[PDB]
Amino acid sequence: KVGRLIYTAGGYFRQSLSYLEAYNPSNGSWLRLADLQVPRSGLAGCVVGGLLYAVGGRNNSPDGNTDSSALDCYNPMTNQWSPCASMSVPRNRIGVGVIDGHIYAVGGSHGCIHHSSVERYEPERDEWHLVAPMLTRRIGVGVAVLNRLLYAVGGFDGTNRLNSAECYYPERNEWRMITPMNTIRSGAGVCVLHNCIYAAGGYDGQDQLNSVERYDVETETWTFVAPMRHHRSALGITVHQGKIYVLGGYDGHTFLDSVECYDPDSDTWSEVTRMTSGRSGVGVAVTMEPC
Ligand SMILES: O=C(O)CNC(=O)c1cccc2c1-c1ccccc1C2=O
Repeated sequence: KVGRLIYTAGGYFRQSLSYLEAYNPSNGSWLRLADLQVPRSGLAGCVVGGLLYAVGGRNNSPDGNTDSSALDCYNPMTNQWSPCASMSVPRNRIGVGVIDGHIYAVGGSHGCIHHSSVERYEPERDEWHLVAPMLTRRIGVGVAVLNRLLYAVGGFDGTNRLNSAECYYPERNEWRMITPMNTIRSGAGVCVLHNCIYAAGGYDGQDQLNSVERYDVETETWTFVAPMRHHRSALGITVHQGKIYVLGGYDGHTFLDSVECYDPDSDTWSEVTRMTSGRSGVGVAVTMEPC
């Protein structure tokens, strides 16, 4: 369990960013690691087999906006990125979850197209294949996995921001709606902790949110927990050692550098560190420290 860092890849501040930086909760330090090959915001991160994957996003630059179909892999042992097979379609504002060593890429946008499509990557074969699409088109969708079921939460369908959510049952290759959230949220941070799917922050169509709610997969209810100190949309999120970490985002005024940590035992958030610069739209995951 020792030696794991919170990695943050990419993001947005004025333009899309190539940064890869890693935070060590055990000593408060940050390390700057190898830049992404292509800057990207609105991507997702995940880890399989100790390797960090950066999935989708968009490169916003002075010279254009390019939605990404890319999958790239970072090996902490070498501090190098390597390209993997690309997805079937570009997916900005994507959601990603891992089931049994396979990466699921969910939703996202390609220009004015809002995807319902979903595809699954097999690292051993370096191949993607499409699976059943969601029941709803969703960009800015939060995704998490609990008990080998994949959840897609909230987002924006091209016309409305969503409080709806749905679950994918892999053995049936089928999606079903679950109870909707109490709050409409696009660009929330979605993760799993214990028996619940958390949705933190986001944008409800009027304001960036500090509220946080959790879906108990047994009781099928959404319950609010303590709110974050800061309102934030387009935040990064992960779980490490039984606590939720939220990173950056936009509060309606500033691109935040603050990282807050949720302790479920006390139902409290605390500010634990700051990123080296404020940014939104990062991908985040946890794996072993580099070199
Ligand atoms: O739709 C979503 O999911 C979240 N949107 C927002 O919260 C949002 C709303 C109005 C203006 C802006 C943003 C925003 C979010 C992230 C980076 C920059 C901006 C930005 O200028």
